[PDB]
Amino acid sequence: DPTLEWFLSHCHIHKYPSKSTLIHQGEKAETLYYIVKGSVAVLIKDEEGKEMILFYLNQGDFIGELGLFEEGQERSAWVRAKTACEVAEISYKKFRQLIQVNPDILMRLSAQMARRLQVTSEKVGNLAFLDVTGRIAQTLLNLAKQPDAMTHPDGMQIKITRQEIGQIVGCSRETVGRILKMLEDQNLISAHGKTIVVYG
Amino acid sequence: DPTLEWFLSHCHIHKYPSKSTLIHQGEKAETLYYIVKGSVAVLIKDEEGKEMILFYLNQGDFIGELGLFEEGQERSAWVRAKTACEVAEISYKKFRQLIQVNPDILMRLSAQMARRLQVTSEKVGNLAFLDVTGRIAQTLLNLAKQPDAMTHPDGMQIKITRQEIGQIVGCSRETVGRILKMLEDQNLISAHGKTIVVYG
Ligand SMILES: Nc1ncnc2c1ncn2[C@@H]1O[C@@H]2COP(=O)(O)O[C@H]2[C@H]1O
Ligand SMILES: Nc1ncnc2c1ncn2[C@@H]1O[C@@H]2COP(=O)(O)O[C@H]2[C@H]1O
Repeated sequence: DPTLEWFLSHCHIHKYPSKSTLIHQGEKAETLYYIVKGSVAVLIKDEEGKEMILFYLNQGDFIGELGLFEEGQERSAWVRAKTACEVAEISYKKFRQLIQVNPDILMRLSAQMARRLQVTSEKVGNLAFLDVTGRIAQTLLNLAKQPDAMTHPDGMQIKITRQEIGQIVGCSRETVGRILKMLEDQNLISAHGKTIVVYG
Repeated sequence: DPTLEWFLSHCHIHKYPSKSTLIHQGEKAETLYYIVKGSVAVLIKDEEGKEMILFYLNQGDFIGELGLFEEGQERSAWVRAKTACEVAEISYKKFRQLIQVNPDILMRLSAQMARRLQVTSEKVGNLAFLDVTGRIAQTLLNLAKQPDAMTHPDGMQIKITRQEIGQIVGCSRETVGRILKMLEDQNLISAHGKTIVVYG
C-alpha cells in the first residue's frame, strides 16, 4: 500500500525476537506501533499472574492505539512477540499530525478497532454463554481460521500447546487435556502431540 | 460544541420510547446513530435467547458504528432504549463524507471505540476468571461503588432487580435467585426485596 509507506517512512523500525515483550501493561501510552512482519499475542493477567490471550495480531495490524485519543493513559494489556517480529513505531504526537495531512490513516486504524470490538464482544458472549467444552471447541475453529492456519486433507491444521488454549479459554491445561481427548472421541479433532486437526 | 452541531444538522432525529429496540442484531449496518438524550443497553443473547448486557450507552455516545468501515456487515448486538431516547441517525455514506470535510468527527468516534475496547477487554477478564457465583459477587461490589450507591450502617446499599444482575452477569433471574440466597447464608449480603446490602 502507498498510503502505508507514507505512514511507515515517519516510523522507526525495530526487530523483536520471538517471545520478547513489546508493550507492558500499565506503561504510559505515548506511541503507536505497526507490525511490518510477524505476529504477537495480546495478553492480560489475573491476581496470581495467570495469563489470558485476548487476541493475536499480525503483519499489518497496528498496536498500542488505545491510548491515542486521550493524553495520559496506560497500556491496557501486554503484547508479546509470538514469532520474531519487525514493528514500526511512532509517537502519538507525530501520528496525530499525519491524521491532519491524511485522515485516511485514522480511517485504517478505526477499522481494525471496530473489528477488535466485534471480536472481543463475541469473545465476551462466548464466556458468558458456553460450557468450557463449548469454548474449547469454538477456540479451535477460530484458530484454524487464523491467517496462519495451515491446511490438512481432512480440514484445517493448527499448532498450539494445551496451555495456550487453556489461557485462551480460562481453563487449566489439565481440563484442556480431558476436553481435547473427549472431542477426539467425538472424532471432531485429532491430536498427535501439539498439532490438532480441526474439521470444517 | 461547534463540530457536533455540524454533525447533527446532517442527521434525522427520532425519539424512542423506553424499552424499544433501536438496533436488531443481524440487520444490515448502513447507518450511524448518536444519542442526543437518554440511555440504552447493548445486549447479546445465547442459544435459548438469554440476554447479556454488554454496555450502557448514554447521551453523546455514537451507536451502530461497527459496520462503518467495511461495506456489507451486520449489527453485532441489539441496542435497546433503557429510558426514553432521542437518537440522531445518518447513513454511513453521508457520514464518510463528513469525515472528509472534518476528520475530527472520525476522531471522536474512534475515541469511544478505543474506550469500549478497553472496557470490554476488562469485562473479558472477569468472565474468564470468575464463575457464576464469583461474578455475581463482583457485580455487587461494583454496584455498591456506583456514584449512586447509597449508604447503610453495615456497608453500602443498592437497589437492583434480580434480572438486571442476571443481565449484568449473563445468568437467569432464577440462578441469580439461588446465588443471592447462598451469599446471604454466607452472610455476605442481605436481601429484603429489591434492596441488597453489601457489607464493608
Ligand atoms: N480486545 C483487544 N483486541 C485486540 N487488541 C487489543 C485488545 N485489548 C488491547 N489490545 C491491544 O493491546 C495493546 C496494549 O496497550 P494499548 O492499550 O496502548 O494498545 C493495545 C491494543 O493494541
Ligand atoms: N463491546 C461493545 N461495547 C460497546 N458497544 C458495543 C459493543 N458491541 C457492540 N456495541 C454496539 O452495538 C451496536 C449494534 O450494531 P453495530 O455493530 O452496527 O454497532 C454496535 C455498537 O454501537
